[PDB]
Amino acid sequence: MTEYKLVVVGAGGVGKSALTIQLIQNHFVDEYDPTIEDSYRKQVVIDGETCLLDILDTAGQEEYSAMRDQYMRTGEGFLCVFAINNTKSFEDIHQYREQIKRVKDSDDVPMVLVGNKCDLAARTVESRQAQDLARSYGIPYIETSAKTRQGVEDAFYTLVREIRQH
Ligand SMILES: Nc1nc2c(ncn2[C@@H]2O[C@H](COP(=O)(O)OP(=O)(O)NP(=O)(O)O)[C@@H](O)[C@H]2O)c(=O)[nH]1
Ligand SMILES: [Mg+2]
Repeated sequence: MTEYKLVVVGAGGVGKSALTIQLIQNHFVDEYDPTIEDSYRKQVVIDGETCLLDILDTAGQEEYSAMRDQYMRTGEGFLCVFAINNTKSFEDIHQYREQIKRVKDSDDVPMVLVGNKCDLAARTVESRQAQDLARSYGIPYIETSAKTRQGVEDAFYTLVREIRQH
């Protein structure tokens, strides 16, 4: 069957693993469990198409940047995750996108911009600022909450559709 190699990237603690575990295991993980590098593989039916979602969950730790070129190189599509209550994570989005472009030798790469932790009332990044950034990249912007599940499937499934149209 068709396989989609998805790679979740973003600064430490923005909820990359929480979003990936919500989608696969239907549970909100609220534990301190920094990620090194993990892979999830699950059969799903998306728009009637049988396909394998192969999702690599990456570390936000910079200690692993050699490990980064490698997985970014094999990825078909990317979820760039920042948190709506961490302005630095939003700023560090540029760095991840510009690394992806250089590892993929392409101006355009299937990608979705994800503003996570939207269940929290203490917001420091305005949805409009993120939307404007996404618009300049030419990619869609989706706000998610791993804790309530808002926009989770949407984020992942959309990315798959952007891969389909590439
Ligand atoms: N309120 C709220 N907390 C969230 C949300 N997503 C993740 N968190 C919390 O944020 C913390 C970090 O989540 P985690 O998924 O481990 O982040 P990560 O990006 O995978 N970290 P790392 O880069 O180290 O692997 C956890 O305490 C988790 O419960 C969310 O949507 N809402
Ligand atoms: Mg993690």
